[PDB]
Amino acid sequence: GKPLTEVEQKAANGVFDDANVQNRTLSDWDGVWQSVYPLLQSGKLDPVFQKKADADKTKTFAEIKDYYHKGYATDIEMIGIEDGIVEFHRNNETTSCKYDYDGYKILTYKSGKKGVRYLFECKDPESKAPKYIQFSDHIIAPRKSSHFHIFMGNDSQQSLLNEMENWPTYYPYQLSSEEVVEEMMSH
Ligand SMILES: [Zn+2]
Repeated sequence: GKPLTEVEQKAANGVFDDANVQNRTLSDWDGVWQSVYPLLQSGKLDPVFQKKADADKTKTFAEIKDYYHKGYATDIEMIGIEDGIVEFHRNNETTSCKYDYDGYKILTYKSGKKGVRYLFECKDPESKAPKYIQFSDHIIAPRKSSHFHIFMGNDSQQSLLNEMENWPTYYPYQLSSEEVVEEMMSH
Protein backbone atom coordinates (compact mmCIF):
# COMPACT_ATOMS: atom_id res chain seq x y z
CA GLY A 1 0.00 0.00 0.00
CA LYS A 2 0.85 3.67 0.37
CA PRO A 3 3.89 4.61 2.50
CA LEU A 4 2.74 5.28 6.05
CA THR A 5 2.21 8.79 7.29
CA GLU A 6 4.31 9.87 10.29
CA VAL A 7 1.28 9.26 12.51
CA GLU A 8 0.59 5.80 11.06
CA GLN A 9 4.27 4.86 11.40
CA LYS A 10 4.25 5.89 15.03
CA ALA A 11 1.14 3.74 15.48
CA ALA A 12 2.90 0.84 13.78
CA ASN A 13 5.70 1.35 16.33
CA GLY A 14 3.25 1.17 19.23
CA VAL A 15 2.67 4.88 19.76
CA PHE A 16 -0.93 6.13 19.47
CA ASP A 17 -3.91 7.34 21.51
CA ASP A 18 -6.83 5.03 22.22
CA ALA A 19 -9.21 7.53 20.64
CA ASN A 20 -7.47 6.93 17.32
CA VAL A 21 -8.17 3.20 17.24
CA GLN A 22 -10.94 2.17 14.89
CA ASN A 23 -12.81 -1.00 14.18
CA ARG A 24 -11.83 -3.20 11.26
CA THR A 25 -13.61 -5.84 9.21
CA LEU A 26 -12.37 -9.37 8.49
CA SER A 27 -11.71 -8.41 4.94
CA ASP A 28 -8.60 -6.44 6.02
CA TRP A 29 -7.03 -9.92 6.30
CA ASP A 30 -8.56 -11.44 3.14
CA GLY A 31 -6.07 -13.58 1.26
CA VAL A 32 -4.00 -16.71 1.52
CA TRP A 33 -1.27 -16.65 4.13
CA GLN A 34 1.87 -18.69 4.95
CA SER A 35 3.32 -19.29 8.43
CA VAL A 36 6.93 -18.02 8.77
CA TYR A 37 7.84 -20.86 11.14
CA PRO A 38 9.08 -23.24 8.43
CA LEU A 39 11.52 -20.42 7.40
CA LEU A 40 12.90 -20.37 10.94
CA GLN A 41 13.21 -24.15 11.04
CA SER A 42 15.12 -24.30 7.74
CA GLY A 43 17.70 -21.63 8.69
CA LYS A 44 16.39 -19.08 6.20
CA LEU A 45 15.95 -16.45 9.01
CA ASP A 46 19.60 -16.73 10.11
CA PRO A 47 20.52 -13.45 8.41
CA VAL A 48 17.60 -11.69 10.14
CA PHE A 49 18.72 -12.88 13.55
CA GLN A 50 22.39 -12.08 12.72
CA LYS A 51 21.34 -8.57 11.77
CA LYS A 52 19.25 -8.02 14.93
CA ALA A 53 21.90 -9.49 17.23
CA ASP A 54 24.73 -7.45 15.70
CA ALA A 55 22.59 -4.28 16.18
CA ASP A 56 21.40 -4.93 19.74
CA LYS A 57 24.46 -4.82 22.06
CA THR A 58 22.30 -6.24 24.87
CA LYS A 59 21.25 -9.45 23.07
CA THR A 60 23.05 -12.50 21.72
CA PHE A 61 22.17 -14.49 18.62
CA ALA A 62 20.78 -17.24 20.85
CA GLU A 63 18.60 -14.85 22.85
CA ILE A 64 17.21 -13.31 19.63
CA LYS A 65 16.68 -16.68 17.97
CA ASP A 66 14.95 -18.13 21.03
CA TYR A 67 12.62 -15.14 21.22
CA TYR A 68 11.44 -15.61 17.63
CA HIS A 69 11.41 -19.37 17.94
CA LYS A 70 8.89 -19.00 20.82
CA GLY A 71 7.12 -16.27 18.85
CA TYR A 72 6.66 -18.07 15.57
CA ALA A 73 6.08 -21.70 16.58
CA THR A 74 2.82 -23.11 15.27
CA ASP A 75 1.60 -26.19 13.44
CA ILE A 76 -0.79 -24.08 11.35
CA GLU A 77 1.20 -23.68 8.14
CA MET A 78 -1.50 -21.87 6.12
CA ILE A 79 -4.52 -19.66 6.76
CA GLY A 80 -7.12 -18.70 4.15
CA ILE A 81 -9.54 -15.85 4.58
CA GLU A 82 -12.37 -15.13 2.14
CA ASP A 83 -16.14 -14.46 2.22
CA GLY A 84 -16.20 -14.03 6.02
CA ILE A 85 -14.66 -17.49 6.52
CA VAL A 86 -11.25 -18.26 8.01
CA GLU A 87 -9.78 -21.65 7.28
CA PHE A 88 -6.86 -23.18 9.11
CA HIS A 89 -4.50 -25.79 7.66
CA ARG A 90 -2.73 -28.08 10.15
CA ASN A 91 -0.76 -30.82 8.35
CA ASN A 92 -3.32 -32.33 5.93
CA GLU A 93 -6.33 -31.20 8.00
CA THR A 94 -8.54 -28.15 7.49
CA THR A 95 -10.96 -26.48 9.89
CA SER A 96 -12.98 -23.34 9.14
CA CYS A 97 -15.59 -21.00 10.58
CA LYS A 98 -17.55 -17.92 9.57
CA TYR A 99 -16.21 -15.67 12.34
CA ASP A 100 -18.21 -12.92 14.01
CA TYR A 101 -16.42 -9.67 14.91
CA ASP A 102 -16.36 -8.77 18.63
CA GLY A 103 -14.45 -5.49 18.55
CA TYR A 104 -10.92 -4.64 19.61
CA LYS A 105 -8.79 -4.53 22.69
CA ILE A 106 -5.93 -2.11 23.32
CA LEU A 107 -2.95 -3.68 25.11
CA THR A 108 -0.05 -1.84 26.74
CA TYR A 109 3.21 -3.78 26.88
CA LYS A 110 5.92 -3.57 29.58
CA SER A 111 7.80 -1.02 27.45
CA GLY A 112 4.81 1.35 27.35
CA LYS A 113 4.29 0.56 23.69
CA LYS A 114 0.76 -0.36 22.79
CA GLY A 115 -0.88 -2.72 20.32
CA VAL A 116 -4.40 -3.49 19.19
CA ARG A 117 -6.05 -6.94 19.07
CA TYR A 118 -9.00 -7.38 16.74
CA LEU A 119 -11.30 -10.04 18.21
CA PHE A 120 -13.45 -12.65 16.44
CA GLU A 121 -15.55 -15.56 17.71
CA CYS A 122 -16.86 -18.76 16.18
CA LYS A 123 -20.50 -19.42 17.10
CA ASP A 124 -21.06 -22.21 14.58
CA PRO A 125 -21.68 -25.34 16.68
CA GLU A 126 -20.68 -27.55 13.71
CA SER A 127 -17.18 -26.04 13.37
CA LYS A 128 -13.95 -27.49 14.79
CA ALA A 129 -12.10 -24.19 14.26
CA PRO A 130 -10.75 -22.26 17.26
CA LYS A 131 -13.64 -20.64 19.13
CA TYR A 132 -11.72 -17.39 19.65
CA ILE A 133 -9.18 -15.73 17.36
CA GLN A 134 -7.44 -12.34 17.54
CA PHE A 135 -5.47 -10.51 14.87
CA SER A 136 -2.64 -8.13 15.61
CA ASP A 137 -0.76 -6.51 12.74
CA HIS A 138 0.70 -3.11 13.70
CA ILE A 139 -2.39 -1.38 12.19
CA ILE A 140 -5.07 0.41 14.22
CA ALA A 141 -7.54 1.50 11.54
CA PRO A 142 -8.89 0.05 8.30
CA ARG A 143 -6.11 -0.98 5.96
CA LYS A 144 -5.25 -4.21 4.17
CA SER A 145 -2.72 -6.18 6.26
CA SER A 146 0.93 -6.81 5.10
CA HIS A 147 1.59 -9.54 7.70
CA PHE A 148 -0.31 -10.54 10.79
CA HIS A 149 0.01 -12.24 14.14
CA ILE A 150 -2.87 -14.47 15.21
CA PHE A 151 -3.88 -15.72 18.64
CA MET A 152 -6.13 -18.77 18.64
CA GLY A 153 -7.89 -20.63 21.44
CA ASN A 154 -11.03 -22.25 22.79
CA ASP A 155 -11.39 -20.99 26.34
CA SER A 156 -11.83 -17.21 26.32
CA GLN A 157 -10.72 -13.96 24.75
CA GLN A 158 -8.99 -12.92 28.02
CA SER A 159 -6.95 -16.11 27.76
CA LEU A 160 -5.64 -14.86 24.40
CA LEU A 161 -5.07 -11.31 25.70
CA ASN A 162 -2.78 -12.90 28.32
CA GLU A 163 -0.65 -14.50 25.60
CA MET A 164 2.46 -12.45 24.93
CA GLU A 165 5.11 -15.07 24.07
CA ASN A 166 3.66 -16.99 21.13
CA TRP A 167 2.33 -15.02 18.15
CA PRO A 168 2.16 -17.17 14.98
CA THR A 169 3.11 -14.89 12.11
CA TYR A 170 1.76 -14.95 8.57
CA TYR A 171 2.87 -13.33 5.35
CA PRO A 172 1.00 -13.47 1.99
CA TYR A 173 1.34 -16.83 0.37
CA GLN A 174 2.20 -15.26 -2.98
CA LEU A 175 5.52 -13.90 -1.60
CA SER A 176 8.64 -15.90 -2.26
CA SER A 177 10.78 -16.91 0.68
CA GLU A 178 13.40 -14.39 -0.50
CA GLU A 179 10.75 -11.72 -0.54
CA VAL A 180 9.64 -12.61 3.01
CA VAL A 181 13.19 -12.62 4.45
CA GLU A 182 13.60 -9.32 2.59
CA GLU A 183 10.64 -7.74 4.39
CA MET A 184 11.78 -9.16 7.72
CA MET A 185 15.34 -7.79 7.24
CA SER A 186 13.81 -4.29 7.09
CA HIS A 187 11.77 -4.58 10.32
ZN1 LIG B 1 4.87 -8.11 13.24
